Amino acid sequence: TVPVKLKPGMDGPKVKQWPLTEEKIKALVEICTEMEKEGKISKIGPENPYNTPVFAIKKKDSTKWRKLVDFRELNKRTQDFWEVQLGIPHPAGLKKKKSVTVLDVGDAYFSVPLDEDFRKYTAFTIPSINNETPGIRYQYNVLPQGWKGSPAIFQSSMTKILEPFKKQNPDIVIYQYMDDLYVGSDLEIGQHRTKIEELRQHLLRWGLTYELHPDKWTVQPIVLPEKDSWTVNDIQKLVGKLNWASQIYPGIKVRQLCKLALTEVIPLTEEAELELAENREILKEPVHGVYYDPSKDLIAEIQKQGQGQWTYQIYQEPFKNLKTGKYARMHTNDVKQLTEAVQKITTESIVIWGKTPKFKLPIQKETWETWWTEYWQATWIPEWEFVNTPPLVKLWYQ
Amino acid sequence: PIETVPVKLKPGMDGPKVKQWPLTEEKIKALVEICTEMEKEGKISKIGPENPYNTPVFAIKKKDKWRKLVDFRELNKRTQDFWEGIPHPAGLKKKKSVTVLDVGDAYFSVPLDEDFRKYTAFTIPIRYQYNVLPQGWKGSPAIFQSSMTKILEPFKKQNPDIVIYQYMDDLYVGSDLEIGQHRTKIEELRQHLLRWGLTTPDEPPFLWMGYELHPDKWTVQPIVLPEKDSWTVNDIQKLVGKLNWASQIYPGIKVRQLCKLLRGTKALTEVIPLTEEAELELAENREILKEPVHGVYYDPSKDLIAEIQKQGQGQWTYQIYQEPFKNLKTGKYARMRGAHTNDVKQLTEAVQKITTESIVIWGKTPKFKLPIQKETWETWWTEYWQATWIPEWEFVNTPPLVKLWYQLEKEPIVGAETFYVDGAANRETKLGKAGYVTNKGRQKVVPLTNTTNQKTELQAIYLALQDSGLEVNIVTDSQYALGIIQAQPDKSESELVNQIIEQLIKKEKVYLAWVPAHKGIGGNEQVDKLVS
Repeated sequence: TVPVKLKPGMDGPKVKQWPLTEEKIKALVEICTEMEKEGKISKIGPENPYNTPVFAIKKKDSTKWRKLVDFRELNKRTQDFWEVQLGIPHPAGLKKKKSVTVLDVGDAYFSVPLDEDFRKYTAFTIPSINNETPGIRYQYNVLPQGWKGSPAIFQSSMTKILEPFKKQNPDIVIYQYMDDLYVGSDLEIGQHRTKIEELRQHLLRWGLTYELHPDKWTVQPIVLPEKDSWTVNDIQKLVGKLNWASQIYPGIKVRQLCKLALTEVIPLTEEAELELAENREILKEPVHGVYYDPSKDLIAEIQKQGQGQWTYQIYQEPFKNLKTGKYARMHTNDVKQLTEAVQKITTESIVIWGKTPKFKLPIQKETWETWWTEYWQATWIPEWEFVNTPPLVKLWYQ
Repeated sequence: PIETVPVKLKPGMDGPKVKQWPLTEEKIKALVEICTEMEKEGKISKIGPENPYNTPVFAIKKKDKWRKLVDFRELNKRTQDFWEGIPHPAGLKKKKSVTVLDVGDAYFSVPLDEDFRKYTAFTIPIRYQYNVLPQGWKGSPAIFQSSMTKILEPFKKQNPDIVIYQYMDDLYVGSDLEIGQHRTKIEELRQHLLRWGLTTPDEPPFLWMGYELHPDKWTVQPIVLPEKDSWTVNDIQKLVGKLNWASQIYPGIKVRQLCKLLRGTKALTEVIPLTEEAELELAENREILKEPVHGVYYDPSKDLIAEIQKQGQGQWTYQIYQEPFKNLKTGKYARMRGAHTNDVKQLTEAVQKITTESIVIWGKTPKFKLPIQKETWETWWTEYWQATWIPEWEFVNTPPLVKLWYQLEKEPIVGAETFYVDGAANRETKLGKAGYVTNKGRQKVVPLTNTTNQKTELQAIYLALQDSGLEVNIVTDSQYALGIIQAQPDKSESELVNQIIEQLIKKEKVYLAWVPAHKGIGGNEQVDKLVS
């Protein structure tokens, strides 16, 4: 074992658990008791005041629940223990692969136990309906899944197992995150899927255990209407949109356009025509003067388009965005759409810059806290803050 | 013979120590009499004089005769934190045989940490020491509950059929077995309880956690307080707890001021003054608290069916049931922001609250019977900017109903007198004026008091809306006014906003658009010179 530490003057997380559904608790009891039967967790009394929430989910179509522990507070508190071990360099080639397959490797941590003095911090309670029984509180004896240090301890151990693989097929890029293994290969999908099987066999041989396509990923530009005969309202709306665009693309001039009924058309003036066309060309080009500063976290802002479509902006500072894209799925449920959208944003973010950004969700916090776990299939959990202001950005983007 | 749960202090603390304000001999005799028998019971031991701490003891009649009490107010400030909802009557399944057993002061049966006993001395102005849980330590309930769980686990294991609850001193045991059988099984339970040193002292009604259990119904024993011109302070520290507990049973209880008046105060010699305002609030709260609740036992084989009704202006109902005319639980909901809202959004928030409460109580989300028409809900959910969901539900027809009063058009209207508005405000003397500019040029600038920028932006729209016909177009340079208006609200603290709402109700085709500020767009230039 190796020591585990906290940022000085930081206490263990004390975050109360939100209520759970009857089937969820019924299955969670089975999972947790089976775990204790195999020595994975040990029950505790009231001397441990810490607690982190739990919720059992279903990752895939397989009919078997699996539990998640929101270690957002524990990861934040134990952020210092990451600085002792940095994964340098992060693979920049995954961004270019033709196929990246995500293989769950959470089960690896079950064999490497934790440093004892930190066991107390990983505690959770599986609450009972109507608060009849007080609630069985356990502690993690083996390493957690979502804990920041969970792969940090296993990094050296695992990379030993990967040594043959990186030895014999360099073009594969294998990169890991809190629970997941991303394997990339810019090959034909036929043999990409072939080496996926061999990697699975290699992993299980030494005791461990939609498709994702970065190349097809594209940056959606912003377009401007060009109706054959616009009317006075159209120019007003177009100007109102464009003057916002200067905060992104500085090379924008509209002084001709604003040169000025709204039942009729107003034919555009020629100098306005040329200037506007020049601006249209400028807008339809790759964003400029933007890069990544790894010293600051990343912000993901989602805005709803209200017809079974969504748009998002991924930025590190305001008015300067790294990745822009839309999420669409054609009358269905609504919370499911954000949850799928949040998951797809975070998968892309993990691939491209290797960390989950902070979300600014378009939903009341009360609403999210009830039905976010119903439709989440992912081991990780991103930090989110809630937005209660409708801007013009939603109309601006699409 | 029962394992002691380890307990430690909060870090960087070496208390407690408070000089007990010396008592008098008549009561001291009572303290001695209690102490001798308490010791011979192996409960409290006369420590060695090397222990340096002390805490006060008072004598209470236990009625409104010199019952022992030790004030652990300063002791609680150093204890390590421990894990600390309430079981609602609505969540008790039917059980044809029911009994409620009370533990005979079981806190005097679960040992306290022998290593922590140094911090709970007991002087009679003869230092003593607790070895079992204190009778008033806020840390005691947690360890008591834990010990009860650990001792009950085997008996529960060997009997899966029975269901056993325990909150403070009651052991709600229920089973479907016959009474002739159930008494024998409960006798087994009592003997097993005695095995671990617990003592059990020694009927259509049953009093369980303050809920009166009945053959097919449940109710709350009416909860009332002692009344006096001035109340004993320590009892006030009790009555706050009783009111707190009643808050879960019956809403509309706030004692925050009463709690502050206690918390600031730390003495008993002076007769503690009580405010008239908070006292009257307590009295009026109690008057409302005179209401007998009801309900019936939940049967999981039948689905919950809730229903919300719109009383008026931010008052709703929370009727929950599984059969007609048998309320499982009834509640009411009111506005939370109190500033800007709309009825459909209020309905969504009410559904959210009901779902949260239902998952808490029974665990399965219900089938709401909302009143709103489906077309209206679909339109609002497809057009509103944020994300909202309602679980499976059906409309129910009632004379009052919820609808969006008005809509803001999505296409500027042919012939409609497009009306331009603008607004600005100053700071030294609130010298900002408002008005509107129109296609034909009609306008009016009427001086305004308490001129505020957001206020002015609002005022610009209303000035034009008052002198506008049916079909209107309004171009505003405020994103804020547009945002407030286009949220389709129905209640706001502003009679200005409400006046706009009542005005816009009359209009038939109203269309709003926005412009950038401090730019020449061929409109407001007529009164661009308004302020500068």
